[PDB]
Amino acid sequence: AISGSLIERINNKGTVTVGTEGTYAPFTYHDKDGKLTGYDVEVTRAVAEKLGVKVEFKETQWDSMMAGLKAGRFDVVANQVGLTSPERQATFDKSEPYSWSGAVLVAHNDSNIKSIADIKGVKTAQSLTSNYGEKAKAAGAQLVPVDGLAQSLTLIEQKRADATLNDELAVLDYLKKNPNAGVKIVWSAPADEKVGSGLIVNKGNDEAVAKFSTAINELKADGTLKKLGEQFFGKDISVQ
Repeated sequence: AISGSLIERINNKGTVTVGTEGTYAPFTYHDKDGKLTGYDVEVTRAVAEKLGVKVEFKETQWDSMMAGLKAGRFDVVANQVGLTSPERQATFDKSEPYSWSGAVLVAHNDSNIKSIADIKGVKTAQSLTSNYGEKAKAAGAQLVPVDGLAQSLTLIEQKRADATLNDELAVLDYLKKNPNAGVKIVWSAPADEKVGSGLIVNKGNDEAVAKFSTAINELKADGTLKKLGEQFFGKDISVQ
């Protein structure tokens, strides 16, 4: 490509592009002054400094994200992604994880929905191509497409959908901000089966992955991930 390979740009101190939503607190969002921040964004900035590269974030709709990575929209995705499908496993590589977390199911207060087993045939608001959307599909839910978590919760609040799967920490963050929303966590995925999210690249970039993982390991060792997890979640979620 016109850009040179990713490892060339890492080793030669060029520019790396990163896909992220910018609409998913506390991972990747804009603060009250319009600054792009969130755990994944700040981790990525710290990685870029360790590698001596310029970083540019390409804000992207979730349902365009992994397609975008595959089509060259950006070099890397930083957006709470693990290789959670056989397809992702066949197509992409993931750095050392920077965080571990897992899913929960949200329903309206006073719902009869108690489990991922209870969503067959139920209106379940999701981004279609997320791990959550694909799992809702596998569970036999009737999916209602949306642009992510905040809109899915709007639908449940308004009784326009009945459930959603999403990340525990994103849901808890939302409930801190919206403490009488009318929704609740009704089910949790197993705490010992968390997903490790890392920087995602196309296969064929092994050396670049090693550089990302080395940086992430140093940010763990020097306490940066602990600090950033404190800031965004109130706990360090980088170890497992």
